[PDB]
This record gives sequence, C-alpha cells and structure tokens, in this order.
Amino acid sequence: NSELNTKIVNRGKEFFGSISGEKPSLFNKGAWMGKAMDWSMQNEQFKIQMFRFVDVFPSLTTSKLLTEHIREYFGNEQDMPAFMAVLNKVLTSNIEEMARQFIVGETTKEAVKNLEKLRKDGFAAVVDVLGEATLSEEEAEVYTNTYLELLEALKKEQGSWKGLPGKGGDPGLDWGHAPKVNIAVKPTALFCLANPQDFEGSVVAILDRMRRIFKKVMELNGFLCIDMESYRHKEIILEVFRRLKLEYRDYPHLGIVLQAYLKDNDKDLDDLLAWAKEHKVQISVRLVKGAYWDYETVKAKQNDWEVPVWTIKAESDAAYERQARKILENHQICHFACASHNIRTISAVMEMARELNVPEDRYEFQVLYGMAEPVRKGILKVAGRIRLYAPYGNMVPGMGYLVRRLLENTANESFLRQSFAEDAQIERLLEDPAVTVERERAARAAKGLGGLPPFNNEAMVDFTRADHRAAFPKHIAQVRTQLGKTYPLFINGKEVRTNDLIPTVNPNKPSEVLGQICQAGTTEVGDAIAAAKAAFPAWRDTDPRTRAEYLLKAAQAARKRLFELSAWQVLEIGKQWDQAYADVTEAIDFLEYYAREMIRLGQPQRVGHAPGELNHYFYEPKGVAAVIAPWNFPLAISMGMASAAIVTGNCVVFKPSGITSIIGWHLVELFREAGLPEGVFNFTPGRGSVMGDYLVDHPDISLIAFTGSMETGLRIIERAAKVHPGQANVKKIISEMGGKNAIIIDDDADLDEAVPHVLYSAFGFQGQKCSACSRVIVLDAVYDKFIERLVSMAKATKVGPSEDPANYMGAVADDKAMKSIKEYAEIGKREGHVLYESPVPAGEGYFVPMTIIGGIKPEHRIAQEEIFGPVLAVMRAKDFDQAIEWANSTQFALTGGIFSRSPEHLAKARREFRVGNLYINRNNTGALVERQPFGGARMSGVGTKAGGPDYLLHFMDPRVVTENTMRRGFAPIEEDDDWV
Amino acid sequence: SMLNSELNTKIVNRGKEFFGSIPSLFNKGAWMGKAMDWSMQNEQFKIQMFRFVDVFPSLTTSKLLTEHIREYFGNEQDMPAFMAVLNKVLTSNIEEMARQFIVGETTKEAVKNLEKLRKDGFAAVVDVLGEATLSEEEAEVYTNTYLELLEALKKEQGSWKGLPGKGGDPGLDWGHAPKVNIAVKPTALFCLANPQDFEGSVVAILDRMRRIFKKVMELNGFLCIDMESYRHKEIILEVFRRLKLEYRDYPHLGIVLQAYLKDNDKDLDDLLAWAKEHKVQISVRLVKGAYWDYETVKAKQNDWEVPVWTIKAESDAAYERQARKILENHQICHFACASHNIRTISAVMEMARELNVPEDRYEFQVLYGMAEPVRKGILKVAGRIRLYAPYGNMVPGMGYLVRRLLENTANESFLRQSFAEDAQIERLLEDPAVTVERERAARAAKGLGGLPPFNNEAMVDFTRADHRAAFPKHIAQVRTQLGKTYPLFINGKEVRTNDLIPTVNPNKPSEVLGQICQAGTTEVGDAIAAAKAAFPAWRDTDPRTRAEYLLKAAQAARKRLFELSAWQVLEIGKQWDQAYADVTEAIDFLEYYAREMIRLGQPQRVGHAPGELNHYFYEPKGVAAVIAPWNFPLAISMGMASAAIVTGNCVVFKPSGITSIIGWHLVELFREAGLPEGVFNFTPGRGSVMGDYLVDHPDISLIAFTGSMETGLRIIERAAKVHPGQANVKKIISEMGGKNAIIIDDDADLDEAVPHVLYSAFGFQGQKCSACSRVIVLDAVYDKFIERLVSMAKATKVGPSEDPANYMGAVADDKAMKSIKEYAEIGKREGHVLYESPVPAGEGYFVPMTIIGGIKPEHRIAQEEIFGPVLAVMRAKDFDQAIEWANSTQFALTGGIFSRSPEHLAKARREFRVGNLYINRNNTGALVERQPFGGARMSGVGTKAGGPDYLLHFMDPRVVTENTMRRGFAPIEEDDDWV
Ligand SMILES: Cc1cc2c(cc1C)N(C[C@H](O)[C@H](O)[C@H](O)COP(=O)(O)OP(=O)(O)OC[C@H]1O[C@@H](n3cnc4c(N)ncnc43)[C@H](O)[C@@H]1O)c1[nH]c(=O)[nH]c(=O)c1N2
Repeated sequence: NSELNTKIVNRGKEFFGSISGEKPSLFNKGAWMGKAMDWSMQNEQFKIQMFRFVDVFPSLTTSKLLTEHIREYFGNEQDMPAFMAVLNKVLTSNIEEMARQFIVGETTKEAVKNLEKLRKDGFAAVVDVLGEATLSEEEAEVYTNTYLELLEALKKEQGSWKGLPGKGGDPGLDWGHAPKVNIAVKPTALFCLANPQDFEGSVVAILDRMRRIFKKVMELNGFLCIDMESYRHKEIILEVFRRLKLEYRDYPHLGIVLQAYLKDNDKDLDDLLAWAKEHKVQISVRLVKGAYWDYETVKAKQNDWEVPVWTIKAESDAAYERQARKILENHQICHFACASHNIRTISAVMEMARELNVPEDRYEFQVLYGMAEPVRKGILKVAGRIRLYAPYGNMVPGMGYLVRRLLENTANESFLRQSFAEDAQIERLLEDPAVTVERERAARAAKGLGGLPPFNNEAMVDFTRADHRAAFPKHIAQVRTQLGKTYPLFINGKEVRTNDLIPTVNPNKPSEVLGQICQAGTTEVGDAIAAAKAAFPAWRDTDPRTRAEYLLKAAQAARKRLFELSAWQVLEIGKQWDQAYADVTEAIDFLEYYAREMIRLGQPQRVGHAPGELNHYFYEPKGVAAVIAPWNFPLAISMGMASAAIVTGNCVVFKPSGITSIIGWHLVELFREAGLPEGVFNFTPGRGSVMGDYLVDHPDISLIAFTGSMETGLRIIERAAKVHPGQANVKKIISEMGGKNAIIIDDDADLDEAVPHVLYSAFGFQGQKCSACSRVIVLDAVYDKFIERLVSMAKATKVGPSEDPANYMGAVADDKAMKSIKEYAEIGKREGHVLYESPVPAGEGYFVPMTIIGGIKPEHRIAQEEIFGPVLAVMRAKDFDQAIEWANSTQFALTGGIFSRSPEHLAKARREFRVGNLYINRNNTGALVERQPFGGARMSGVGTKAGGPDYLLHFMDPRVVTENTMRRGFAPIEEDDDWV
Repeated sequence: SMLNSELNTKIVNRGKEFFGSIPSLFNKGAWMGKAMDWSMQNEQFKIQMFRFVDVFPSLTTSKLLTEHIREYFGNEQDMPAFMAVLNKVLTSNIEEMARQFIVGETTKEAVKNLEKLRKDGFAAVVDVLGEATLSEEEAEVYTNTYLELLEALKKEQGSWKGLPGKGGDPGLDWGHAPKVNIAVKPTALFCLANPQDFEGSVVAILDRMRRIFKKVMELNGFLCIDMESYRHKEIILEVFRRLKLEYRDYPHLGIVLQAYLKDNDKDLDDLLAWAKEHKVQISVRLVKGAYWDYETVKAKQNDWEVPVWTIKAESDAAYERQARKILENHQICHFACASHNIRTISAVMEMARELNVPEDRYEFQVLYGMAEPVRKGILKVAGRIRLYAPYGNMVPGMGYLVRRLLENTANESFLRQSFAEDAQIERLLEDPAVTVERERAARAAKGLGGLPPFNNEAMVDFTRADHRAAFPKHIAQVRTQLGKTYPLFINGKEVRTNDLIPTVNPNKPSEVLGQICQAGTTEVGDAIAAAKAAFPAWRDTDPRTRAEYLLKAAQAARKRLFELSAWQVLEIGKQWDQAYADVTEAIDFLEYYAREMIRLGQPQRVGHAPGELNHYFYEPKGVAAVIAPWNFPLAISMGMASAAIVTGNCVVFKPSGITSIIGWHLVELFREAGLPEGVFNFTPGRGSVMGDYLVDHPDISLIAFTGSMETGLRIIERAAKVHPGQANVKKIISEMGGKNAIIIDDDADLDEAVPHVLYSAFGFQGQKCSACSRVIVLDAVYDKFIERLVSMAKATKVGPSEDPANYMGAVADDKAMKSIKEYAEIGKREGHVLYESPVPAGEGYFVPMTIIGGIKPEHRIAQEEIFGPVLAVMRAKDFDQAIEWANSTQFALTGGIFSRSPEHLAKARREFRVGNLYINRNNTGALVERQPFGGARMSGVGTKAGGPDYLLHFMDPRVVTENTMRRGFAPIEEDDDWV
C-alpha cells in the first residue's frame, strides 16, 4: 500500500542516515576479518578455501595437522593474499578472534558477566548454548544440564538487575514488561534420533527434556524460545511447542520460531494462530527468514522433493513483511519478536506496528550478537527495545557457528553485503520487496529425447508429510489381508503349479506365514527356457522403442502401487519403512533409466566417413538370460537385472531368492499389467540344490545375470564358461558379488557427520547390503573420541520389528542368516574386543544384536570375510598410509568411504582406495541410478555397473552392416561423407 | 591477357553460331524426357530409376520384374504419372532408351547402320559392347568380335565414297582419314589387369591388342586405344607406347587422354616429348573423363590423393589448355576433339584457326545418340564429325545407358544446363578459367586435443612407379638380414634360451629366416613378474602420455612400412598388397586406440544433483596375456597389445611360432617409442610347455586371444578358474573362427560378384577368419555364376607371394598344408570338384586353389573352418533357403550378399546375423573405425577390435562420489540442477 510503503522507505532512510556510514566489523577493510571477507567476496575459490578451512580449524589440534592444512588450503606463503610457525600463529589468532566476535563467552560465569555488561549498555539478551550435534543420550543430557546450570546462575543474578528503561509497565521488568532471563533451545539437540519417520517418539523424547528446562525457566519467571531447525523436523518441533504450551496454558513466556522462507509458513502461521484462539492460549513467535536455505534446496533436489523454501530472495522478504503484519494484527494473542538485520524489514515492522497502534509490550527486536553492529545501535536509538541472541560455550561448535555467520554476511543476496560491501543504492535496498518479487519473477520468466522427459530418480518417501506417515500402517494392514496364498511358477504367460511348496515367513515374526511358494524342478526350468527361446525371435525383432515402452508401463504400474509394494517388503524380508520404499523407487528408476538407455542405444549409428560406403553399427540381444536374484534388494535388483535383459531384446528365466519369492511375483504382476508378450519373462523360483546348476549349465542359456555371494558367483562363472553340445554362444556373465567395505575416519574428520553415517552404513537394514560398511578404519589420534561417540549413539538405537518405525534395525533375513552371523560375532569377539552388543527383543524373531568389535586387524577373519549382518569391525590405523593399506587389504573392492577434510588425503584416496564406488564425507550405501552406477572388480564382480551408461551393452552384441552404395559408377552423397 | 579477351570474343561468337545452328532425354513429351525430368527434380527418384535400369537386364522372369518394380517404385499409386501393364510399360521404354545409344545388336546390323550414317555425312569409330572380361575365354570372345567386325568392314569399305572434303584422296574421309576406325577397351583384353603385376598386365593386353592392330593395318584402318579408370592408366599408356614402336611407320593409332586427371598436363607433355624422341607420330583423343564419381570415391576410400579435379570448370579449363597444347603440336600429334560441350568445341575451333592448324590434323567426335543438334550443328559448322558407335548385346547396352543418363542429367552437365535449365548463353560460353577462379574463391569460405582426426593409413598404390619398385628392393634388403637368433624380451632385456625353433619361408622352406628362442615356464613367470612390477607406475601414468607412446610407435611403423611388409612376404607368404595392408592396419590400431584412450581418459561427471559430485572413469586390470595369430602377424598382434597397453595394463605377448620375427617387430616399435621396461614383454614359447601356464597364472587379469575356436574355448574354460592369490576374475577378449558365406541372389551383378567372391575366398590363400568359404548361389543364376567363377579361377596362378604375378601361394606351414589337404579330400567325397588349380613343382607348402560344388549344410566342409583355399559352393532353391543356409553353422563372423533387391537386402540386414555383414562387395578387409570387427556365437565373445566399444573391455569403471556440502554450503557446479 503506497502510503504505508512511503512511510517505511522514509523510516528506512532515517535509519541509514543515523548509521553515519559505519560498517560492521566484517566489512571493515582496515581489519583482518574485513580483508578476509573482502577477498572471499571477490574470489569464489578463496571463499570456498577460507570457509572450509574455518570449518576444519577446530580439529587441527597438532602443529603438523595445522601446518599441513594451511599449505593444502591456501598454498605456499608466496602465493597467499597479502593480508595473510609464525603463519600458524597469525592465522590461529585471527580466526579465534573472529569467532569470539559472535560468542558471549566460553563458560557460564563468563557468559553471565558479559550479558550484564550488555545490559549496562542497554541491550537485553536471549542466551543459547553452543554444542556439537547431539549423538547420544549422554550428549542430550549434557546439553540439557548446561541450560539448567545457566538458569541457576541467572536466577542468582537477575534480582540485582534493574529493568531496562521502557515507556511504561513494571520497573522490575525489561522495558516495563519483558522477563529479564530469556533462553533459546535447539530441540533436536535434545534427542539424537529425532526423525519424522518415528514422529511420536521424536516429539515425546524432545518434549520430555524441553519440559525439564521449561519448569526451571518458569521457576524464575523467564522466557523460553523453542528455535526452529531444518525442514525435516519442522512439524515435530511445532508439535513439541503446542504440547508444552497446553501443559502450561497460563504461562505466557513461551515462544516458537517460524521461518518466512518456507512456502509452508503462511499456512503454518495461520494454523498456529487459529490453534491458539481455539485453545484460548496466547503465544509468542520469533519470525526469522531462515538459516538453512542452501541446505534445504540441495536436500530437496537430491531426493526429488519439492523445494520447501522460496528461491528468489525477495520472496522471503515479502513473505516476512506479510507474516509480520499478520502477527501484529493478532497482537492480542501473539507476541512478536522481529528477528532480522535487514533495515527494510525492520522499518516495515516498525511502521506497521505504529499504524496498527500495537502496544510496545507486544513486539521487540532481536539481532545476532556480534553482527550488523550499526543496525543493532540504530535499533536501540529508534525502537529502544533490542535483544541480542547470545551463544556461549565451547570453541569447537563456536567455529561451526562462525562459518554460518560468515556465509550469512557474505552471501550475494545478503542485505548486509549489499548495504556495506557493494554500496547498493538506498532506494533499491528499501523498495517494497513485493515490487522486487514481480520484477524478478518476470525476468525469471525467460531436456529429454524422443518425446520423453529426461531421467530423474523417483521421489523418496517423505515423512515430513502426514499422509506418507499414515500410509505405511494402512498398507501393512492391507497386506495382512492378502496372506496365505500359494504362488505358482509363471511360464509362457501361464501359471504352472508344482507340488513342492516352501513357506515364506516374516523374519521379525516367523510364526506369521506370508504364503507358500511352488518350486520348479529341472523339468519346469527347462520348460521356461524353451518358452523364452521360442519367444526370443519375435521379441528380438521388436523395435527397441516398443520394448522400452513396456518398461515405462511397468514403471507406471509400480508407481501406482508404491506403498503397497513397500509394505510387502517390510513384512517378507524385514525392511524398515524407508528401506522398503527406497527398494521400490530404485526398481522404478531402473525401469525408467534402462528404457531411456535402450532408446539411446537402439538407433543404428553410421561409423566411418568414406563415401560410396555406409557402415552401420548397432546392437543385438543374445538369447535367453538366466536372472538369479538376491533377497536383500528383492524388487530393485531383480527388476534391474530382469528389465535390462528384457529391454535389450533377451528373454528371461528368473529365479528369485526363496525368502523373497513374493516380491519376485511382483515382477510377474508388473510385467503382466504392462502387457509384456508371453515367454519374454518367466518366473521359476526353485531349490538351488535341485535346479541351480541345471539353469546355469543349460545349452540354450546365453547370458547369466547374478547378484549374491562370491562363492556362488565364482561357481557360476566357472560352470558357465564350458560350451556344451548345441550351445549357441559363449555365456556372458553379469555379476555383482560381495564386499568387505571400509570407511576411513581421518584425524580431521567432522565426527558430527562421520558417526551417524558410519552407524547407518553399518547397521541400516541390519547390515544386509553388499555395500554395507563392515570395517571402520580410524586414525590413531581420533580413535578414542570417535568410538566413544559411535558406541554412545548405537546405545540409543533400538532393535525390533521393522513394521515399528521406532526401531533402527530388526531381524536378519532367516534362521540360517541368524546362525551364520552369530557365529561370526563369536569369532570376532575372540579376535578383537566387544565394544557394544545391543539388547534384542525376547521371544520369536531372527534377531542378531547390533554389534561393534574393536581391536580388529587386517589378518583377522572378521576383517576379511563378508558377514552380511550387523557386526562392525573397528580398526585402529597408526597413520593415513596404513589406513589406506588396510582399506585395500581384502580381496574385495565394492564400496568404500572416507571422512576427511584434507585435500591431500582425499586425493590419495581417490587415486589409491580402488573400490568400485568410493564415497567422500557421506555414507557408503544407498547408490542411486545414474548418479552412482554400482559395481566393482576384484572379487566383488566382473566390472559391470548397474544403473550406469555402460550396463545395457553387456546384454547385447554389436553388429556392423557395410554396404557398397556405388552402382555403375555412381553413389548417393550422404550428409556425413568425406567429400569434395 | 588482352589477347585472351579477343580470342574469347571469337569463341563466344562461335558458340552462338552453334546455338543458332541448333536432345531426346530433355524432350518432356517423350516418356524418357518425363522420367529424366523427374529424376532431375527428385534425387531420391533419380537414384531409384538409375539403379532400376542397372538391375533391369537381370530381371529375366515375370516375378523378378514385377517385384523389383514394386520395390524400386512402390505401389502403382506411390509411383508418379508417367508410370502386368507396368512390366510392359517399363520394358519397352527402357529398351527403347538403350537402343538410342547403340548402332545395332549384331555386326551385320551395325555395319548396315554405319553405312546409313555415312550417307548422312557422318564418320564413325566402332566399339564393341561387352560385360566385364572375367576370363581368357571372355577376352578371346571380345578380341574375336573385333576381328569379325574388321573382316565385315574390310569387304564393305571399297564400296564407300570418302566423305566430302576440301581436297586430297576421294577414297579417304574428307580427303585424308581412314574409313575404318575402331576403339578398344584395353582391360577388356585381360581379366587380371592390375598394376600390382604391371609387366604381366601390359604384355597380356599388348598381345591381344597387337592381334587386333595387325588386322586393322591390313585394311589401312585406325585403332584407338580407349582410356579407362585411373587404376590402369599407366598400363594403358605403356601398351600404346610399345605397340606404336613395334609399328613406328604406321600413323593410324590413337590413345585417349582424360583432361579431368591432374596427371594429364604432365602425361600429355611426356607423351609428346616421347614421340619427338622416338621420331614417331601419334593421335590423341582428348576427353574430359568418364569415371569422375568413381575415382573420387575410390581415392577417399583408400586415403589416396583424389586423381581428378573436383570443380567441374577445372576439367573444362584443363581441356581447353590441353587441346591448345596438342594443336600447337599438330605436326606430330593428330587431334580428335571429343566433347558435347559447345564452349569446348568452339574453343577448339577458334584455337585451331588461331594456330593455323591444317584440317587434316583435327576432327570432332561425339557419342552416338547424344547431342544431336551439336552433331547437327557441328557437322554444318565444323564439317568433320565422327560418331562413337557401340554395338552388341543389350545386357552391357543397359549399363552403357545408365552412364549416358548419368552424364546427361548431372547437375554440372553442359547439356542439362543448356536445355532443361534455360541458362544464360553468356554463362555457358564463359571462359572456364574465369569460372574456375570464381568457384575457387567461393570455396575459400575436426580433431581433438590438438590431434588430427583419425584417418586410415593410405593403402599401397601400385599406379605409382615408386611403390611398384619398393617391394622387390625391400624384399632384397630383408634377405641381407636373415640368419639371426631372436631372443625373449623381458623387462627391457634380451634373454636367450637354449631351445631354438627355425622360422622358414612357406613358399620356399629351405630358406630359413632365423631362429627363435623359446620361453620355458620359468621365463614366462619372469615376464609376468616384470609386467606386474611395472604395472603400478604404468597404471598411474596419464592416459594422454600412454597414448603418446602409441603415436610414437605408429610413426616408427609408418617410416618402416615397406620394410615391415617385406618381412611378411617372406615369413608368412603374404602377397604384396596383403602384407602392406597388414602393416597399415597395425598403424591404424595405434592411431585409433591412442585417440580412444584420450577420449575415455577424462573422468566424466554423472548425475546432476547439487551438493554432490559423481565422477565415473576407468582403471586398467593388470597383466594381460596376449596370444597372437600368424595370419595377421603385425596387425592383430599390435591391435591387441596396444589396446591393453594404452589402457594402462602391462603385456606378456606370445607370438605364433611361424611369425615370431613379425612379433619381434613389436619389440622394435615399442622400444623405438621408448616404452617403459616391463610394460611389454616378448615370450615366444611352445604351447605344450607354457600355454596353460600362461593362461592359468594367478597374476594374469586379462587374456586377449585371436585364433582357432578349439584353442579359444579351452582358454575361456581354464581362465574362468580363480586361483589362490588371483586378484580378479579373468577378462576374455577373443576372436575365433568363422565359416563365412556370401549369398549370390538372382539379380546379382555378376561382373562384381565373381571377382569379389574369388578374392574373398582365395585372397592370402583363404587364411583369414573373415574369408569366404561358402558361396551360396540362387538356383536360377547358379550355372551362369559358377561358369564365370570357375573360368576366372582358371586364369589365376598359384605360386610364391614374392612374385606379384601370382594370385595366391603356399599356406602357412607343413601342418596347415596337411590339415587343409585332408579337408579338401573330405570335401571332394562330399561334393564334386569344380576347379582344382595346378601348383608349382618342388618345395613349398602349396595347396591348389580348390572349388567344390554340390555342398549342403550337413557336409563337414559346410561347417568346419578349413582356413585354406577351399571354397564350398552351395545351391539354394530360393532366397529364404539361402538365408537359412547362411545361418546354418555355429559361427557368425562375417558374411556377404550380392543383391540388388531392396526387400532381400532388408531381410539380410535383419536375419543374416553375422558380426560384419557386407553388401555388394567382398566380405574381407575390415578397416579400423569403418568396420569394427568381430562377432558372437562360436566366432567370439562380442568384442569388436577397431571400434568405439573395444578399449572398455581392457578396463573396469570406478565412480567417486563426493558430498560437497560443509556446514550448510556447497559450491554451485555448472551442470547442477539448480534454481
Ligand atoms: C534473534 C535471532 C534468532 C535466530 C535467527 C536470527 C536472529 C536475529 N536465525 C537466523 C536467521 O534465519 C537469519 O539471520 C536470517 O535469515 C537473516 O536474514 P535477514 O533479515 O538478517 O537478512 P537478509 O535480509 O539479507 O535476508 C537473508 C535471508 O534470506 C533468505 N534467502 C537467501 N537467499 C534466498 C533465496 N535465493 N531465495 C529465497 N530466500 C532466500 C535466507 O533466509 C537468508 O537467511 C534463525 N534461523 C532459523 O532458521 N531458526 C532459528 O531458530 C533462528 N534463530
């Protein structure tokens, strides 16, 4: 509204006038930090080096680590900027100085002394406790107890504090109305397993500790603010606030943070206000724009979720002014904290509040300590009511906080950068951001092949959504109404029953029988092969684009049954909810990706450029493919190998693993729904001891795709190499076998990241993945600290049925797996020393304890042999060279990981840690189609990589047709001829 | 210059006297004019129509005709308005079109039609139509047709008054010219005419030409020696020179020179100087040239310099330039202007006037049936016109028709421009030198990593005197180098052993080329150890650097091309061309795999998610065993070894025993390239001693093998075993046998099918995995195809490969000879022998060139790879059975089909499922990049050497995935999916 807007702009102009050209320290080019940020803002490579250096800085605890990282990040002295061992000293002192700029102290007593100084200068505070990520219950308790310690100290001090001057109200309160003690707590720091996948358990665990802090806050009439973290926990945190508020409906000093950069926030704010009115309670909202913009955008893109934040900066500004107005209009029920360093934003709030004649006791202004100093002083002068967000504590998390402040101040879109570094025009800085949104929305208004959109991975299940959370228990119940069926063979489009039945049961509850599976003898396998062979000529002659269309239809059929198909996997093979869904999305990805790959490869290409001649190079299928599939990714890998064979023009005889035969039947259902011609896909579960060699040895098999154990894979390779009478082809092997995968934890690893990634890599789906981390190789100097945190986190996790989302892992695949794994755990406990062995539920279930064993060395059996269960070996390496040597000390080379922030060590790992899939600074499991084509060599496979652009070629053979186009002295000229 | 402008004005003005004084294909009222018009408007149609006319004379049944009509022109709705009835429509029209260009189908009709033309004031030069000469019987028929014609003409000419002239002998044409004038195609006189055997070709052609010439002289006639494709130009010049000197006083012998050849300025200068030196006179018929598209294509296919000008005006300019040179030399050189181009004719006329040339020193010639108003106008303006008049069988008459239609309707044709186009006369009569400069100026407006794009190495080119002389010289030089002992080469050191095996010349086994040290298991083990020790540093060597060694090796080989070829002539009995092609293929592999590794050597980002980088790249495997064949001893050895090496593996190489010296060439080439020690190790040895040891060794990660199915299958079976300490599952790269068929369809062009089949079967005496060992011939063309194939076979000679007069020679060694002969005997009990050549007496592993018919798919020689000069002929009842029979073996390596049926060609492309299918050419001689080579079934494991998938087989892929987000920030990368 032009009138209000003009008052806002003039208010903003006065503000800029009052500042007198002063710059915040970060933009003071006479200071070292100003120089560092100046160069960071001019040179993106330096910015990345400098900011990553500050991130790793607190782990550089020896002279050697420090000296080496300085050289690795910034180069030799002669090549550093001028503003930049004496060098160790100058860098250390300047970085520590920058971090102290944003922190009120390292101890409670220091924090308190400094806050009282702040009061004497007219500033109120909200205190925050710095901390590393909470990875255990002990860490959650230390964090909780620090707030209690802080509150007990403030309790003794606040009586001696005169209330900050206000225009009215109570002289014992700040500005006449605000409680003198105000603290902010990060909710997920109160529960190390906070996850919307276990929504209720997460709310309760956080609520219980928040309640303890809150009672102490109430005891001294203080204010508690529940801070808002990443989008993943937003709904959990809102529910925590609501419940705590209702437990103390008469206590007014409880706040929640809401983030204006979220598209959800208009609705979330309106819902919260309606909720408060409904319940006749009052609330307090600290509105911020939001702290995790880059993270949310990246995470959403990585999982093919809708980006939850606005992506044009002015949209967040516009959203802020809009939502601030809403809060102010509702000042009767909603107290407001304006949390922004943007003068336009601040000015907007001030003018809107004056216009709505909001009482001053219903709104205050807040800024981050040590930041935008002239804005802070300007707020004091014009508004009077200004509160500093004041973190205190250890320098280790202090450095992480510093990095976030540097990122915030130096961002391209940063109001502070634009005002104080870039000399932006005031009129542009102060313009209505709604106007800004239109102009940039308008400017912004300015690829696949063959009519198909490009490949994108199917969206992962998203438990921030209530509907996704509710879908699993519903679809599991539906599956339970479908139990007890008999599953026949499927050959040449018909069901063939045998009289050899094997039950398939729930590994978490073996008395629960899911169905009975018919077993194929050699007779039926031979029939299936004969059917595939008869179907092959017509299928081979089918246009590749038409073959791809069948995979696309199968993908659509699967997509429509996504939760149903997932639920079957939860019960049949003990997949956790997320593990099951990811198995189904991966199956979908293979279908979408291989369809596209066949379309790409299906067009014959001209080769050579000589005139009078046309050479066309193209591919043809081999014949009948045996597909022998594992139980651990029962839909994904089955569908991957089968659809790859099918789309390339081969016909398939498919043997699922016995214990996941129902999932294998899903391929029958999906390919039938797609209308696949009969005989192209045949489903023949059977006993390996009866028909295993028969299927592999058969003369009409031309290709064998196998995923499973090395022993079986090697046997197949040996038997398949023989050419029997009537055998048309040398048999082609496509094989992925075991791994004994290591993750290296280097001295400078970020343990906040390493610990949960190692735990998930080792124990996700009970460790039953060929990619699972079974060896964690830890550098000497960080060993004790890493292990303490790894074991403490493991202790917080629960083992139990996979249908219950509160359990981290559950039973292993079957009775034989359980016995094999337990034997390996006993072997390991005699080779090394047990560090952790979890409780398991009493009663039925193939439960193996989550097990961590230290003291492991490369000559030990559990350092060498694939266990395929929740048994983690911890190995202590004396130096990085030994770590690499130990990583490479097995006969396998499937996956590997390394957590390190040393460019030199990462480079050595890229070169020498020669696994098929090496992961840097993240878990080594969860490979995605296209992004991480999966497979290795050594004893881990034959160098074929599923989900990659070389894969389909392995299912075909190339052919060339060469035509002499010259007749009677003339040949047609072709576009690409070498001519004259 | 100023003089230039004045003469041009006279030429332009003369051009208009021709146009004022002034064909049936451009007449849009006649059916042909309509068919031609649509051909000139729609190129797709032109191609169909011309190819249809080409195949037309093979369409001998109602079924063939009807189906080809449908396949070429679509259904009676698809085809245009000027188009069973259609069968009748096309037949009469096409036959009528062909008759327009020939003066008769018999000698009597021809002679009667020539006499008509005489009374109409036209002289003639008579030519005999014929299919390609493929045998001695055919060359004799062609020869005797000329003698028969001359005998007929001899009785008529005394009755002819000479064409009216300005004076002289009234019994002679125009007072001076012989009434009888004939033209002969020299290569039609010898079915094996080939500059590779230069002297033999000259003599064989010369002997028949002399016989014709004697008869010509007996009636005081004129003999013109026509000029054919560039391949035979030097042969034909030499035939003309020898015959001329044999009858130095007889003035009525002419040669054709082609102005489209860049060589022609010098060839004409040389010929004129030659005539003055020998004090003889000559006659030249200057033409522009009949084989333009062919010469351009052929040159590009063999990486030779294109021998013709490629801007049409350059040929016109050359013609006027060369006609002037002849006319300046009119005292010694009689001139026949042979062009239908009015500018060209007017230029000759005004130059002759400018140089005051007497009329008895030049005449004008045009082809019969063509440029009638030019022949009308030239007769009236120029006065002395001779029609080139072919006569004979309708079959070659149709092929001649195709050429005339091609000439008349070419975009750059002076005739097409003059009429159908309605062009400005100013542009048509323009000095072609001015056109040249403009077009050259217009024309005055790729590789990777600084390297030129790949091109195949130029093939040996025996049109050149230096290439012809190089082989005898280099064979001699190799013979000064015999008698050496060749050691193992391990870890950069020569290692001698006490076990020596001689290598001898298969065409002369008493000639011993050297002694080869054999490696025991201990030496093999040492070489594997050396390779393994060199591997980590080699693996860590930049792909671009590794590729550089291959490029150095390729330059090293390129500098020794003739020397390297000569060793193969002597050590394994390669013919000259076969030997040189073996070395160029080796060079091609080096150049191609170097480029392929550079392309594949860069890690590529995969996926597009932000906060993440995935890089996909390749790693070598380790030690590669390379087990090489003797039949392509440099090419395939170098291909398999350089591929393994460039991809970062280290090689232990076992050459075949009988080509161990060729194996040593790899040692020499890699050493000259400076390859690091241990990366390539040379260990010849006895299979019975060290074969399994090498294959079984646990330090071996890859085996590259080319050879027999039996040995290949054993290797595959043994390598599948993982032994203690074996790091990888062994990768197999294998090319094994073939039992390759060529199908000869009913409508096949037999002039092409016959020599290509003969070459495919007996080139390098059948010792190629790609060789044709089965020719599957359609029922209705069987008897005719076999007669010509057998008759051509009979004309070839078996003997030592160092003598280029021989087609094929001795097989590889004693063992091969015994094995092949056992198969021949087996074959002769299974079928019936059609041909079995003589072979030289005395020493040498000679097996006769052998052709056997009555063969069916159940027969052993229809199934088992013989690897020798034994060709099975199989008679198929229809095309479906031909395809079935072609597919009836356990092999699928190469195959060929001669057919001009779109439907049959489509069926073959789909169903004749070999690794390399060839259409209308031989099925041998695959080239790098153009024909990546290899197959499946029992012929291999689907790896194709010389193609873009091949290097991946020697490596394994790796992916590195990095989470780039720290503390909530990640660098934005170019190809990120972002906002
Ligand atoms: C007292 C107090 C307490 C807290 C916080 C701040 C203060 C002052 N913060 C941090 C807060 O989110 C952060 O400081 C502000 O977003 C900074 O924005 P300004 O108005 O200062 O600056 P400025 O006006 O320059 O705004 C920058 C903001 O715009 C947004 N943005 C940047 N690029 C964008 C784009 N391309 N598209 C759309 N939006 C874009 C981001 O939110 C970014 O922070 C927070 N944060 C949080 O999430 N939870 C919390 O509990 C707290 N706690």
